[PDB]
Amino acid sequence: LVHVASVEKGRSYEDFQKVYNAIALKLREDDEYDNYIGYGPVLVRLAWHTSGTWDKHDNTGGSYGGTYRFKKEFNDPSNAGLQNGFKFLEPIHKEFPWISSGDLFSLGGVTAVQEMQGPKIPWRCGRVDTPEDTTPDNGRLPDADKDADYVRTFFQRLNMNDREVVALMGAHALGKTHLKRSGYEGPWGAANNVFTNEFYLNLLNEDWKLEKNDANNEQWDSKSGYMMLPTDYSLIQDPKYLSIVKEYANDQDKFFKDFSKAFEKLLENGITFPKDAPSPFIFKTLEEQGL
Ligand code: HEM
Repeated sequence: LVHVASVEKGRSYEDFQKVYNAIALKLREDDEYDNYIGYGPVLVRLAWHTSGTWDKHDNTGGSYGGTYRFKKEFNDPSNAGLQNGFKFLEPIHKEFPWISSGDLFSLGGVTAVQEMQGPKIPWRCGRVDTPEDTTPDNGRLPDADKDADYVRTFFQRLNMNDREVVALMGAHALGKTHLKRSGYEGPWGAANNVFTNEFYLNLLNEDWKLEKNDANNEQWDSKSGYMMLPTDYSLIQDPKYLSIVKEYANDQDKFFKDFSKAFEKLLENGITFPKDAPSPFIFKTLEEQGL
């Protein structure tokens, strides 16, 4: 199936900047969530999980149809906790009922990254809601207890190469693992609602110990109180991933640029943009607008 981007009728960059801004203002306001981490990280994860169901082989799943709104997908065990991001976005969608669900979930992620001081992420509109029976089955999102070979093979289905995978994984600077959610517990670093390359620095520089958490799963823990999942740690066990980790640990701008590309790509897999579609939008942050 071909999913052609269809611009919400009559809308242009200013309409979407207003949605951006409403997301960004609520991110600022609703600051208590998750022990004052705020909603930035879970909105980034929502954007990723709503996009990451894509299968390049048959164009099932992906961000286009906004299918997270249907119970099979919102109740995917892999999506445990993302209901908080959805509930955050609900008043946004009520204010701007014209935006499609896929456009709102993906824009939430863009807005979160940028408001967290991350790179600009160009963003295109035009996702169109598709019906309940187009919701992908559970099981397309990745397991965390696996090795580098798993990670590499997993991400081939999303058409991501080694650099794209290592760049995307840098989003694990953000937020934390929650035991009751994923069976893993702890943050990956200190700056977990500011977008930086800390994930790579911590991978290389902390003294990691392989421990079992209280759900009886193994994770890597440091004396600083940080953790890494087995799939995170695989990025320094595999020598190809390791080289790239070192690159991003040593060049924040390169990480920003490569993350931006990979994240836009993730959010756009599966979508065909007509030749005469609008160019991608680059939204101004609240700070840049003086708001
Ligand atoms: C091999 C791939 C990946 C695996 C196995 C994985 C696994 C996990 C797990 C287990 C959690 C913790 C969930 C919880 O307990 O709340 C998590 C959190 C998170 N992941 Fe991933 N992840 C992967 C890739 C990504 C990518 C590609 C992104 C986005 C670019 C991403 C963004 C996030 C964010 C932002 C959080 C924190 C959520 C929060 O604080 O609520 N992850 N991930």
